[PDB]
Amino acid sequence: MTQTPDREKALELAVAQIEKSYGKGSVMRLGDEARQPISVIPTGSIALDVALGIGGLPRGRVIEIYGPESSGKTTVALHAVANAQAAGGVAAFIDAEHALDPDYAKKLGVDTDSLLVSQPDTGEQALEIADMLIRSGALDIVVIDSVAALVPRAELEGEMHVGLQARLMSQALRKMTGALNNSGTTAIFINQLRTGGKALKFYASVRMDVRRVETLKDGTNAVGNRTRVKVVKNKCLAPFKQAEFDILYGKGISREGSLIDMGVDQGLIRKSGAWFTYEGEQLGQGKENARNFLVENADVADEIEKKIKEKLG
Ligand SMILES: Nc1ncnc2c1ncn2[C@@H]1O[C@H](COP(=O)(O)OP(=O)(O)O)[C@@H](O)[C@H]1O
Repeated sequence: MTQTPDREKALELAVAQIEKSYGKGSVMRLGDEARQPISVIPTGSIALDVALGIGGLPRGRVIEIYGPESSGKTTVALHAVANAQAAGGVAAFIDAEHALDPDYAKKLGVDTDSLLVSQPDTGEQALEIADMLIRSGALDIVVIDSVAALVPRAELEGEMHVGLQARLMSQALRKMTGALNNSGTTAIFINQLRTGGKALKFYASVRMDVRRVETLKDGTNAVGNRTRVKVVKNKCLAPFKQAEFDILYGKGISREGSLIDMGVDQGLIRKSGAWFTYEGEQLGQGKENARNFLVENADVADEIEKKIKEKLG
């Protein structure tokens, strides 16, 4: 039947009720841009920050970073940690893999000395400790390394059953979800591929798919490798956005390198072939020089960063 005006009316009302009883973010249009809160934890790559839509990681909720080994999950999470602290925030790290390397964490900008770390005996304990730290309203971010490592007690006592982690995670997340929103702490769950992921998948508000694309070099061996993140689930902004960035060996995420890609992909930075220029002056010849350039001249590096945030949000 013929209709159009009164139609978009009924739809506008529909969406309203939806969000009125299931939360603002229940339904969305990939095209929308709406929402932009006060607090956000920058990830260390503006490319990933815009892919998130709100300029960083959500607050007061659960986030899931999954992907194979050596993809970039830990790096990305450690940067989120460094930032949280730099804004006068306190971070906790529930380790069940015993793989954390403080030196690297330091080169990323993590205040290790202040870093609350814990290594529980069982899965319950981990989550139980995590919940407790959260309810203190003192934690800003708490990152749990490996969902696949949180083995339940029973299995660890030889008194082994079916899907104990599943039941384990589910009960946990039920309680942790609320306690997080009431506090404002964002919890990061690292998930190594190849678990009790079933629940995490639904409880999570943001889900990032992290994979390594190609191990970049510079005519030399290899200063790192290019990483791609896909936000497969984002209850705070239109989903299915992706982002790529370089992670240098022993260095972490290259902010500058990201400022240059977003730099061209937005007009602010020009490329007269091999040559990267900005507002009349030349940054360098070849991305690596431009990178080395921006890392030296902090001043200009921040000028370019601002112009993108104002250009988008
Ligand atoms: N101690 C370290 N020294 C140097 N590079 C590291 C170190 N830890 C991590 N990395 C870098 O991070 C990449 C991915 O590993 P990591 O950050 O631990 O994430 P994940 O293993 O969860 O994908 C590595 O290939 C490497 O480039």
